[PDB]
Amino acid sequence: LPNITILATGGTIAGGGDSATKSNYTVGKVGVENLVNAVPQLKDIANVKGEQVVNIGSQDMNDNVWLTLAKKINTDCDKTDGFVITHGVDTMEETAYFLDLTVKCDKPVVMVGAMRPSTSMSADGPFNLYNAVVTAADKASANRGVLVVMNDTVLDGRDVTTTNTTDVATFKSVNYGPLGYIHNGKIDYQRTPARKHTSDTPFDVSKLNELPKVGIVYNYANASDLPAKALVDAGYDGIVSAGVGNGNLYKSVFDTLATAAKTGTAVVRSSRVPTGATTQDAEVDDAKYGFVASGTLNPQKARVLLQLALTQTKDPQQIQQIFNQY
Amino acid sequence: LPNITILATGGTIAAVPQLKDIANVKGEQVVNIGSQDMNDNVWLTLAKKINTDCDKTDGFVITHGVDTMEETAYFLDLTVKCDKPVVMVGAMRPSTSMSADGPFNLYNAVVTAADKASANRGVLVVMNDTVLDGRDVTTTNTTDVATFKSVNYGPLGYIHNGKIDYQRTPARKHTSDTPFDVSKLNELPKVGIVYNYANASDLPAKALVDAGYDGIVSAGVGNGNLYKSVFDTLATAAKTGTAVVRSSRVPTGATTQDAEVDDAKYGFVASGTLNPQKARVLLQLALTQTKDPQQIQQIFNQY
Amino acid sequence: LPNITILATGGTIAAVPQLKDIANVKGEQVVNIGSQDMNDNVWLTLAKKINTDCDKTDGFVITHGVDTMEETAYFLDLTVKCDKPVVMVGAMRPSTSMSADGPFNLYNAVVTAADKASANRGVLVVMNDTVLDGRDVTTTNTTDVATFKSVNYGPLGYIHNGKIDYQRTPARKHTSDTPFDVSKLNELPKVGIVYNYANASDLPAKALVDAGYDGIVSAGVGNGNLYKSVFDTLATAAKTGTAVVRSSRVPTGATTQDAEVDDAKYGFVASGTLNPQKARVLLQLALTQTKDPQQIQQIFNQY
Amino acid sequence: LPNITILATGGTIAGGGDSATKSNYTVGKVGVENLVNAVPQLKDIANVKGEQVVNIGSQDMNDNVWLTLAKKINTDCDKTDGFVITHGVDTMEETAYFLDLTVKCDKPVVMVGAMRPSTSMSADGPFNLYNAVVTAADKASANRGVLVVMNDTVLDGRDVTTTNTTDVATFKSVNYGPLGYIHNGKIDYQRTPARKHTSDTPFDVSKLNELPKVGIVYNYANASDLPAKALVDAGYDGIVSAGVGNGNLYKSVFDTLATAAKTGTAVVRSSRVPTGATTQDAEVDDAKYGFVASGTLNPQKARVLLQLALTQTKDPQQIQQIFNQY
Repeated sequence: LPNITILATGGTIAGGGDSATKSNYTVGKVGVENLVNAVPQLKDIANVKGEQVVNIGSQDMNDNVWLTLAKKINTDCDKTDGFVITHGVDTMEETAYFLDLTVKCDKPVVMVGAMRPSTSMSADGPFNLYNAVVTAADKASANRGVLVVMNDTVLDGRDVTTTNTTDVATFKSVNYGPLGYIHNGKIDYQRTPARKHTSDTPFDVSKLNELPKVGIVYNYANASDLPAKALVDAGYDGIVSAGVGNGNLYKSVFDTLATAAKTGTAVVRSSRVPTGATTQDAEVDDAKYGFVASGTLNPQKARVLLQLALTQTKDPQQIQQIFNQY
Repeated sequence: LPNITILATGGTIAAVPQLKDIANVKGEQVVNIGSQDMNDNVWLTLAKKINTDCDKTDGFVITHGVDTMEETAYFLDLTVKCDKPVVMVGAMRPSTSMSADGPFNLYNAVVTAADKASANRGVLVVMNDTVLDGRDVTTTNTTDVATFKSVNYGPLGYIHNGKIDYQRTPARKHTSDTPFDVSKLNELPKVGIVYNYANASDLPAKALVDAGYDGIVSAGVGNGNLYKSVFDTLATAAKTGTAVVRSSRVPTGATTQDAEVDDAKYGFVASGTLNPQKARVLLQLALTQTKDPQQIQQIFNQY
Repeated sequence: LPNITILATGGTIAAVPQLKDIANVKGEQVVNIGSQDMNDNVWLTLAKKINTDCDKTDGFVITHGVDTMEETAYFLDLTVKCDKPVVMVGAMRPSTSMSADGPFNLYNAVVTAADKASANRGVLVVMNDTVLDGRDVTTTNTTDVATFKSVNYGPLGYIHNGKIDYQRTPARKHTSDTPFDVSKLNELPKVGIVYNYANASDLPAKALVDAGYDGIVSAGVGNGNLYKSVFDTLATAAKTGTAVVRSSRVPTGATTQDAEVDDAKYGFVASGTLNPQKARVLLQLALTQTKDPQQIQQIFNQY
Repeated sequence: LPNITILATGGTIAGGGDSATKSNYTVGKVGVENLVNAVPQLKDIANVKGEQVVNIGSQDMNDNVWLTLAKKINTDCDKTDGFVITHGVDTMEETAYFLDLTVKCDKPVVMVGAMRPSTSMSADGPFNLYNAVVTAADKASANRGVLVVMNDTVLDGRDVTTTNTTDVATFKSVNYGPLGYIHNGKIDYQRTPARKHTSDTPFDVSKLNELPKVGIVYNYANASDLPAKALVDAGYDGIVSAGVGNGNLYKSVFDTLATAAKTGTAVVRSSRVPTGATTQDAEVDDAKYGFVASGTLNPQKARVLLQLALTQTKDPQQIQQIFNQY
């Protein structure tokens, strides 16, 4: 049986409320030990080692937790046969992407969470964590880059997102689909992400103690420029626009982002729109303004790629080619 | 044959000879913007031009860019007092394109503006052979012609062969059943939207608090949750006399109460199924009436 | 606290102490089959046991296998004359499984059977935190817990924290608004379903015509279309005195009239949004009343 | 510019009604020439050659049309740089699969159709056919097996199905997702089907003038055994069950299929259910009855695989291993 290391970070899978019925819960109160002992059947498929790295809600996920996970997975690679990372639902898609571009362990790296707290009736966390371990233990999971395993389904870190606020089935690769389905502890793998991941990326976080500063700004009718401006006045290395439709920007937001791209801030056009690419060649001259199209990356994911891009180049056209390959 | 007025706003759709088959088709250009530049002033014009010109026509069609169609449909849904069909339409493909979608969309928007059954269902969006309510409807894909969907409660009816089988009607109060009277107003309260993600900056939310914004809507993570910095700045703003509504960047499901955020403790308002841009619509109009978190939340539970 | 009766039928769900929090929970085993063996007789029992025991309780919950839940919900939807909540529930995972779905499903089915707002919405299916109408609801995935969806018109409301925000109600006539009275009947007309695909055999459709089947439903291709052999055999059957309803194997959208099939020329009935198994439900009950293609089609347009 | 051969078979893209508005149309009336000249912009991306192979509605698709297409594509492979196949919507998913297992031309083979007739307002066929040609002309489309190109989206022949009866967006790979998206005549390919296709399959139709006889039977409440029986009395080589839920069968259907599997008929359990696998190890003992699980193949697609399986073996366990690899 293979050696599997769980790195716990908290989330709802390690979450707790005074009632199994009521929807009221808090997170950061429940240790990995508890999670493992709530899933006894684990000892049938793996030798499980729990380390707590942090205990937080993922709404509170941040750069320094990201650096710590990659360095740790990179460091501990050859002392285990795979990792599961227990994590909150809320920014799971952001952390899966970041580790997808930064881990050089091509052994299975599998994120799992849960939507209902550990205390609640028909809690999803147990079967979810079991299925994370199957996937982390399956030799076929290797070289697929970093994975999210939720609701019997193996999702790639790049395309996976949360679709619903409350649904146990919220996790979906809404653009290119899942990689495989888990039935009875086996997986029929039918897809692997083509975009470059893990040991095929030039991104090395082994020495960074910081990440470039990149903010997200939202677009809508009568959008204030004050958020765009506040980020510029702080001298931000990059900004991502959550554009409307095909990555389009309200007049006021557009002019402030035009200016900043010329004083050398990286500006990436993404979209608030849940599926589909922010394309080049539509209503925006990218090459004129020194803007980069996000493609299928939603704003929070374009942030991750851009922070990582900014550590190699501040050049608009090389940052475009990074958003075309990763 | 019905008298249907087309209000043009611009967008990806701006000649369909078969309209004469179904209606007397009179048409006025209100403005000609891309809908990414849609603003409160266009909104107040549309609200008034429809409230005034209601007795004059049997129904309305509003050609609109696709980008902010869901913000304008819901605004008109809460401000319009005409319970004759009001139908918004756009197109994903240009009029100069192979298989442009715009022609059939306009046709089916006029079928829908002319159907007596379409009355009293609130402001509607007709795209891709589908009648959608102005509240739940949003754009799900950056380029697909089938982008427009009621992703929480689903569509009101399908249009086939210029006929509608209507199996649903929105329960949330719309049009003449709302206290939002916009006929005297020449500006709406200033409402911002801020985005949550990992290591979220508090500078967007601070900038808005510094301008004396009436309202701020959080595009939270998951179930409306806030990064700590933003939670700190907004917790402060909710008693500065800035109204704070928690919504989600997640494109379906409700931002609920009774989760991880004690809303009464901060004077925060859960948006329900209102995504952020839609939440700003209701939050703006709520603030023409009250700044009471308790009473703002009562309006999020009724419209 | 409401008096809620649970009718057990078997399935993947057949001890939730928190039920006492919300209702007086009395429970009777009507039958214990897997729902793949669901039949007309179970259906007539359920219809009668609910029509009789209506005055006796404040609402109903029916534990059912997931496989044929959408056929039984729609049958009960057209036959039940109790306009008190009737709520069907099952589970995708066994009760002996990690994270079994069944416990919370039953809980939320009793929340829904006990909500006064749930009255007069027809027979409901409550799965995965969601209230779905018996007509539009179907299973979309062989193993996912989120399988049950109203794929054409969407759900009636979401259940959160034992509360329902109901934003929709089915317009198609249900329960006491239908002429289907099943209280005297001990069998339903024999209706078959045949499948269309490439090089489709006419032998299924022929076998059914040879038994003197009252009705045959085509799982057509695309918009209800038929392979030539099946079209020939069914064109014949529609004037043999076998009623023929065109539905689709395609899991969403309506089988429309005015497409490629002249329905009046053959005496065929377009199913609308009724998938084949649901179409058999309505076709069976239509034939307790008429064999008139014109009048059968009128019932497909109303229920 | 590359040499692209269109093989026309009819369908709605070659369909016609007396009114652009009304939904009334017939098919089999309009020639390939017409379709090409309605898309002038084609000459910008390819040298287009039209051959009419048949003019029928795809509701009328059959074995002999299937054999003719494969033999033809196989034969004419090295006399062109790619094929588009214009086809009806209704059984497009059945023909795409069949050619996916039978063409040994690893040059792009791309099926296209349309939902609105050629005569109708905002007809989809023109842009659809243009996008079929982009895809057929794109070197990256080679070795992806046979494709369906519909509504700006490149779908694999194995997983692609029609989801809606009337919607221009009906074509979807509802299980594993699309392969790529088409914007402005370019494709970002992010996936390739893992299941074995084209020149990796043992299936050779180069000499067959017939295909084994395989029927589909539907399951539902109070399901008649008479359709199952009629297929047996005709001595059918195989039967596919459109089961309920996880590929389950009503009592009466089950017993007749149990009998036939023992007199040597191949019986495959599929599902009427639109997405998800008919799994082994659920409520049915497959190995006991000599039944094969379909996996993700819907009934019409399991038919295609089974007809092709029956031409190599009548053995239940080898037919299972074929449904596990193809």
